[PDB]
Amino acid sequence: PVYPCGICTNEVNDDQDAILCEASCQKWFHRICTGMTETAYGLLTAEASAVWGCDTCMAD
Amino acid sequence: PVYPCGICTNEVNDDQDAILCEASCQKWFHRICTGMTETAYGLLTAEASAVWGCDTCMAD
Ligand SMILES: [Zn+2]
Ligand SMILES: [Zn+2]
Ligand SMILES: [Zn+2]
Ligand SMILES: [Zn+2]
Repeated sequence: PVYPCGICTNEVNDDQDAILCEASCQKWFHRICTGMTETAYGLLTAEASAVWGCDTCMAD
Repeated sequence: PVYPCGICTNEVNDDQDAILCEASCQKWFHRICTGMTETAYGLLTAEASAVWGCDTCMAD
């Protein structure tokens, strides 16, 4: 079970909407599990100079 | 008290779209100077999970 999603623990494939948490942990998340819209997601992933952090890393 | 835009050296004021580099240095940049679009700008300021880094910090 290779890149486990941080929220749901199931594997993240390339043909799923996935984001890396560059804020710290370096875990991937299914976009769906994080609750983030396709509209936020596609834009984040189109701006290279933008980077994201998960709910847990932004909490500390 | 002056905030020079890390690209153009001119002050960043309140009536101007601006963005802080939290990857690293922590200078303010006018949105216009970065060549960042308004939609990316709205996402980045809206979403607290999304942080921005300038070309110099992202570069190295
Ligand atoms: Zn998931
Ligand atoms: Zn994280
Ligand atoms: Zn400027
Ligand atoms: Zn910077």
